[PDB]
Amino acid sequence: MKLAINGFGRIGRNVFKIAFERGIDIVAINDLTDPKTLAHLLKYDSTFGVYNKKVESRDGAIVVDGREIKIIAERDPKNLPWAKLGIDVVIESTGVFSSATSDKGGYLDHVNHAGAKKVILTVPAKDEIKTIVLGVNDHDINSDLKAVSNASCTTNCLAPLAKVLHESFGIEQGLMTTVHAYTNDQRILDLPHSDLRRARAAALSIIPTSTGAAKAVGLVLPELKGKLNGTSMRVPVPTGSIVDLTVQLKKKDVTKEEINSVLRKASETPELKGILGYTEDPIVSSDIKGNSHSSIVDGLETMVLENGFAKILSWYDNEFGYSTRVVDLAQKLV
Amino acid sequence: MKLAINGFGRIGRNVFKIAFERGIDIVAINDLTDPKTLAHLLKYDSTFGVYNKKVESRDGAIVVDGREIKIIAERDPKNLPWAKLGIDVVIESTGVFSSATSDKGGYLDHVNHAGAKKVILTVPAKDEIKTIVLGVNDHDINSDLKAVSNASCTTNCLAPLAKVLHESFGIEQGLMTTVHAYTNDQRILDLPHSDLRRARAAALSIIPTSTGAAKAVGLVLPELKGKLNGTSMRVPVPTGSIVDLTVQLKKKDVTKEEINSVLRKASETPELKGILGYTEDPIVSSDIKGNSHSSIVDGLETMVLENGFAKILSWYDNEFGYSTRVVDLAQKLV
Amino acid sequence: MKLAINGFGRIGRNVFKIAFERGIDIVAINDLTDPKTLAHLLKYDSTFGVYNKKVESRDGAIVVDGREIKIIAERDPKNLPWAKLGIDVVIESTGVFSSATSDKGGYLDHVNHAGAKKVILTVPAKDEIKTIVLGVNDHDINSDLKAVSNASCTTNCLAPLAKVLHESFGIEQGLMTTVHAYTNDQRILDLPHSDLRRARAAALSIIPTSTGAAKAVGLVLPELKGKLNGTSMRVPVPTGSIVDLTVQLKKKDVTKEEINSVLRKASETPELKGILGYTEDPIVSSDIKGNSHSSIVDGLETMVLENGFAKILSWYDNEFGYSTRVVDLAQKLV
Amino acid sequence: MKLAINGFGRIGRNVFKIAFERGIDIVAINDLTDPKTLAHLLKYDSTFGVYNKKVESRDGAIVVDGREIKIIAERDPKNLPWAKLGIDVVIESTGVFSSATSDKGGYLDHVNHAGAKKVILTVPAKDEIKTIVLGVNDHDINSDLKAVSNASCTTNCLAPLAKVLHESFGIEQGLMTTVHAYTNDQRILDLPHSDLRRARAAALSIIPTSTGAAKAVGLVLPELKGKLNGTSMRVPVPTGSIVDLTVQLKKKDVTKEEINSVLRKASETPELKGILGYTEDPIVSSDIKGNSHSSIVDGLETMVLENGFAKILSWYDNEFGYSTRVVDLAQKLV
Ligand SMILES: NC(=O)c1ccc[n+]([C@@H]2O[C@H](COP(=O)([O-])OP(=O)(O)OC[C@H]3O[C@@H](n4cnc5c(N)ncnc54)[C@H](O)[C@@H]3O)[C@@H](O)[C@H]2O)c1
Ligand SMILES: NC(=O)c1ccc[n+]([C@@H]2O[C@H](COP(=O)([O-])OP(=O)(O)OC[C@H]3O[C@@H](n4cnc5c(N)ncnc54)[C@H](O)[C@@H]3O)[C@@H](O)[C@H]2O)c1
Ligand SMILES: NC(=O)c1ccc[n+]([C@@H]2O[C@H](COP(=O)([O-])OP(=O)(O)OC[C@H]3O[C@@H](n4cnc5c(N)ncnc54)[C@H](O)[C@@H]3O)[C@@H](O)[C@H]2O)c1
Ligand SMILES: NC(=O)c1ccc[n+]([C@@H]2O[C@H](COP(=O)([O-])OP(=O)(O)OC[C@H]3O[C@@H](n4cnc5c(N)ncnc54)[C@H](O)[C@@H]3O)[C@@H](O)[C@H]2O)c1
Repeated sequence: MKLAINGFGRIGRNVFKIAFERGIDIVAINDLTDPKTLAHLLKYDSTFGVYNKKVESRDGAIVVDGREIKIIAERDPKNLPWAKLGIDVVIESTGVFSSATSDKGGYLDHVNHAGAKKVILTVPAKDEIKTIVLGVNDHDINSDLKAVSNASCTTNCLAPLAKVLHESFGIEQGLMTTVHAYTNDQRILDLPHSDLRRARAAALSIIPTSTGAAKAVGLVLPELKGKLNGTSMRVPVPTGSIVDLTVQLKKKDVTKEEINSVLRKASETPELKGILGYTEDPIVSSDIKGNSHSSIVDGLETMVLENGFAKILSWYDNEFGYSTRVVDLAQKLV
Repeated sequence: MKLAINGFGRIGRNVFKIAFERGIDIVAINDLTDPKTLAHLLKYDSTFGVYNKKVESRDGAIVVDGREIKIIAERDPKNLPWAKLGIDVVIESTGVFSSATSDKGGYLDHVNHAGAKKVILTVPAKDEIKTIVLGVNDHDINSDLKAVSNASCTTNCLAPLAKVLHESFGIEQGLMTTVHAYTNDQRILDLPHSDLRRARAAALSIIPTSTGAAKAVGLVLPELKGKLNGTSMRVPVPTGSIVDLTVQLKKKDVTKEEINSVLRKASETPELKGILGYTEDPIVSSDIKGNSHSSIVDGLETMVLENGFAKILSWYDNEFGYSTRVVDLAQKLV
Repeated sequence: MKLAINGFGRIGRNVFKIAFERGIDIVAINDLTDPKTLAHLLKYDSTFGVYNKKVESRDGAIVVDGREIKIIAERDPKNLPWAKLGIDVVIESTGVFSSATSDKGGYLDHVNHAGAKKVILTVPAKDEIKTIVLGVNDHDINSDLKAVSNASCTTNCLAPLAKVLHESFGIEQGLMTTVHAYTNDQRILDLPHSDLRRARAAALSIIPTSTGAAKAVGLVLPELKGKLNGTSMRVPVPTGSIVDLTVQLKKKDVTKEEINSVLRKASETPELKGILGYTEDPIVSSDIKGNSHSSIVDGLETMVLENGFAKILSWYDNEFGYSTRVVDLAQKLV
Repeated sequence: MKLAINGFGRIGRNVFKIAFERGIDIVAINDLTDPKTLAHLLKYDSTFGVYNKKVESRDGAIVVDGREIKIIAERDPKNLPWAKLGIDVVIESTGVFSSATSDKGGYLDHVNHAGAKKVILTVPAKDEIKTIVLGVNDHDINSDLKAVSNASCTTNCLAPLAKVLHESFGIEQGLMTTVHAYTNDQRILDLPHSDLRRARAAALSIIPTSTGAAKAVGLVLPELKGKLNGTSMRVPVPTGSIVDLTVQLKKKDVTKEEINSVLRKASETPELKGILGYTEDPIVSSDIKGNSHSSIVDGLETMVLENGFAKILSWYDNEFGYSTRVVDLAQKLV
């Protein structure tokens, strides 16, 4: 498989490392800067530490353990040399091309003009697109796909959890909060942003912001369309997040132990192993940094009242779990 | 009225500043250190800034704008000279005397052998104590009371919210999470703690921890006994917290606009003004720092799914709002 | 006088507040966004708190306590209507126009094409310009000036300190470090930046970065040209910084007491009162937040070895002290 | 070698992990808590991640990858069973026994009454003690030593650096600052502390604090006695620190490149390899997290003004580099 990455940022760089480790042929990276900057950011990661490979930069390329990866600095995805380079899958991780096509550009440009076979959009699309969450609607992948969204980090945490709860107990409806690490969409100090909350100094506050992630479960689990909604609180941690899901279940005599038992068992099945995890250790968000699961249920936190009213907490490394899924998905598309 | 403060910490010092500004006669402070240290901590507050008063220290006292306050350093409260000093109300804000008595003392030592007329415990009691949340069960205050708890900051945020929702719509059940500033009960870096989550570096992680604050709503709103529970997430901000309440209401056609409507109305009443606030500004936690309200509904976040299943978010400065309540309560007691 | 602000950022908004309080006629603000965003950022400051004034927005204006300030969104400073509006002084605080002229624009555009009388550049110029540091070279202010740099925050801390030490003891040479709050020039998480140090997650690390602030002392104190250099360390605080100055003095038997005595005396002189402060309180960076001085000597930190080898530490709020100087300077120009 | 650790904290646990990897027999840990808490802290580290070994707790013991280690909970070190357990070297890392003896115990209790053969004090002694900095005064180690201090993390950074500079160029005098991670000696929010600056919320400020680390260089390099002094600034990072050394050298025509060349060359010698490191990458503090060097010169930062007046910066993980030296020292003592 020949991979290209468009947007060598937090997701782009984690995807790179995970894919490189698997022996995938990463042919080219496109961003808006020079090879020296990209090589330096790849080598030294504030969140995850020092990359253990030999990293160099050259004219038009970075070199990783002797493997040379082409660097492009092309703002307009229509202009990318993907056919020339024989690109099988483009990872679209710039954050700025979440419509199919546009005046400034769109994710379908990678396939329709630039000549790549396939594109994975690393964010929910603003329009209609095949959306996959691994462990949830894997079956929806076929060989003829040209464009797929891997949804959001939060949907990837929430959808597997909701799938198991719905299949076991039935969800009538649910509301959620993600208490969520800050990201590069936010601001270091107060500065203009179209979202007036995200305008605010990110390491100084708990910052409410809207999320479509709970509604988006309906795209991958149609039975739950219209049944889930929620909100997000951006807090001052650099990575690591937690979904806090409050559900009304159809099983009106459901207990804490029954909920934890089905979640534990589900995490051990071949369909969800490595995707849904379960723990009973009293951990904190730092403990999940670099964890490849989409969703790790904190069993100690499960809380149940009468009549199927329940709260489930599930951890995820919003960068690393999600990036592993993007690579998992790339390999399945081929 | 003569006030003494036992434990001149985050709560003790805020209570001091609020009471002093009202002209209350603050007779003495007891802690475990010298007057120079207490004067310095009073003068320079990392969270709220420099105290705009002349602060002096001397042998056995501090002086604030020419008013002398005695400093005591007695670890066992049974030994405190409250009768001799004529103390009407002792504020018990050490964090270590949350039982009535023990082989190392308790909050009743203040009103039994030490001889103060009354004690406010600035935390829920580990045993049973008369518990008051202003704006909610003011009627329970009578001149015969000796010992009262002002409950927790979180209960002070939640209970007024619950009161209004219950009176307007009826509350079937609800679950909550507080996304909560770190406190001095936590650890700067990983260090032993009886709570293995609170053992962890407080500025580095989202840290789940149990809370009795939702169940405690039942102490002050007896109709809601058994109907609420929840959890806490401690996050890296030094003050400012938010209650995220997910509630099943009895009014099945309730809308978000209706919910915001009754909360906004309640905020303007004489019973709840100064206690329950309401905003529709897209604020963040740093904006509620130093706000004296117990509970500030974030109107933009209100959300209803189907059939009375609703989500409501409310801000509180866990130090400052709560400390104002402690002073308000002391004044009501006499 | 009629003031305009170009770039309503950290400096721009603080300059606004300080100027407004002085009754200065702030005619217009230019930035890159709408009035609602600008009003919201003025009202709610993560660093400094809630602006206690009635702040409103309308089409092409914000209103503060009933006073209307025009809002413009014009990227090219050549196109600004300063002549039409009668602007006496423009504050150039976008950070992107530090050359007099350029293809994209420069600070002189405000006067030569846009028709304002005078411009203050809120940063060192990349070219030759009149550079003023109040308390250091005030006499260089003449009524015919069209363009002036107020230098940097760090030069404003360092220059008055160097002036006093040089006048009293003589500086042979000096090296310095500023331990400095992060700024909007930095990144919330690792992201491309022309400076590979400033590319890194700003709240996560100590970040060395170059500074010309010590060389720049030579612009306002010619006797110290070529005599000072230094470096910066950006650290995870949102404002508040400290100069750490290590100097070789000409007085070879100079003592800590003598150094502190001249600094304390200088801080009480008409020339430097409100510019250079001196303290002997054991404070930390939070305590200088919102302080209007350019430089506050930490007297307890003064350290002297043999032969005039001395170390002096001086605090500054890099936003607020500097912003106060910008407004002082505006008033001196007219 | 039989090792015991007294004080299983940040240093004690890092020492444990390093020693464990080397096959050192860790016989016993003493602290003030139970085995579950110590096992939990060992397994989950907020700073360094999840420990990749099976960790279990039982009565009076923990087990690490099948190796059993005794857990003791004895406050007074004179009562420790070191003779009975055959302890060769005790690591004294509680932070509360920095005097040889007192009415509450001291470091010599380990070797006098408790009956260990040797004790390493992981801090400068408050009284006189044989002090070793590896890479500097190794020759001072002999078989007759009963009690030694490994000095401080800052002395371990500064001393190897000063050694090379003095050998190559001669040091006349020097002054330094360490910009330094917070530690458990500090406070999460403002709280009493005998050091009024260390009393202040650790993650909210730059906090000046005194240090004997530069003067202590004279203990391990007698030619530099009385020639160095310095101060510390505690800043909001959990680990990772940097020494900023301003030094007057004897070679008056020395250049930045010359300084860097001797430092680079010294870092490759058998005496200093693994102790003194050298880089020319534009790194930040997060990048030295988990680095085992005592001192890593930041070559890009090296600066020379005139006449041998120079500035050198060197990184250190104050926890991990120092803890590696402690283990190195333990092995050299036997
Ligand atoms: N960070 C997370 O936790 C996370 C998780 C899941 C999904 N996502 C999604 O992934 C996407 C990227 O997120 P991120 O956090 O990596 O962002 P980021 O800001 O760290 O990286 C974006 C990168 O794309 C580059 N870029 C911008 N415009 C470009 C263009 N026109 N052409 C080429 N390169 C361009 C930027 O220089 C930058 O390197 C976003 O859509 C985000 O919503 C993020
Ligand atoms: N911080 C908050 O947000 C908050 C809010 C509501 C209630 N509370 C409660 O208020 C109490 C105090 O909390 P805090 O955050 O101010 O704690 P803190 O640790 O900041 O202050 C405790 C103070 O009491 C002193 N002290 C300890 N033992 C003492 C003794 N035996 N005699 C006299 N003084 C002693 C300490 O020296 C310290 O000054 C706790 O019960 C806490 O749960 C805290
Ligand atoms: N923040 C400090 O500590 C500090 C201290 C002294 C000097 N300065 C200097 O002041 C300047 C501003 O710094 P800041 O920290 O306020 O930056 P900031 O990023 O907070 O503000 C910059 C503002 O200018 C606006 N802007 C950008 N391009 C523009 C354009 N073409 N036209 C109109 N507006 C535009 C941005 O939207 C933003 O609102 C910089 O030159 C900086 O070096 C900063
Ligand atoms: N953290 C650093 O960067 C660093 C670097 C070099 C040296 N040091 C020194 O190492 C020592 C330990 O520092 P730390 O940061 O690990 O401290 P820490 O507070 O993390 O750990 C101290 C441990 O000792 C335990 N303890 C306290 N009193 C005890 C007693 N009487 N008996 C048994 N155990 C007791 C505590 O429970 C705790 O687990 C200090 O002397 C410190 O100055 C620290």
